[PDB]
Amino acid sequence: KVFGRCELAAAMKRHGLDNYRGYSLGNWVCAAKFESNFNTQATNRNTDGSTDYGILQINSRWWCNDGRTPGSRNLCNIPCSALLSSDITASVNCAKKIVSDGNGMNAWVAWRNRCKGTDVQAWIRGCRL
Ligand SMILES: CC(=O)N[C@@H]1[C@@H](O)[C@H](O)[C@@H](CO)O[C@@H]1O
Ligand SMILES: [Cl-]
Ligand SMILES: [Cl-]
Ligand SMILES: [Cl-]
Ligand SMILES: [Cl-]
Ligand SMILES: [Cl-]
Ligand code: NA
Repeated sequence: KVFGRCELAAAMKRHGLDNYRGYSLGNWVCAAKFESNFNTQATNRNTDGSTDYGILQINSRWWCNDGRTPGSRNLCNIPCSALLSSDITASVNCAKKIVSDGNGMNAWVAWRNRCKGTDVQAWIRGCRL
């Protein structure tokens, strides 16, 4: 599923991301826009053989099991396929564990390089929330 901006903001808010560990909703929407272009079906293979899955491009090296990342962890205790659902619950519940891990949203390279220190509120401007 390809989310609209305001549609994803409302879904993230419903699932408890707005100000989760101090990160305003705009941060999460901005991160999804630059990680996946709001596409729940987004996959990208890393140089190390790990793969990033879903709207927040969560990595099989640490967070989910795809059966093809030797020596990796499954810290969210989910198959990576669950992160590709039209329903964002699995991606949101895993995002909560990641952002609590000590490095906050710096775990999302696109957030660090394209969202961090920007006017992230623009991503939820005009939305019914
Ligand atoms: C929290 C999370 O899994 N972030 C991943 C990161 O590990 C990976 O390196 C990158 C791919 O380049 O996409 C995402 O930002
Ligand atoms: Cl947009
Ligand atoms: Cl915001
Ligand atoms: Cl594996
Ligand atoms: Cl949803
Ligand atoms: Cl933080
Ligand atoms: Na894994």
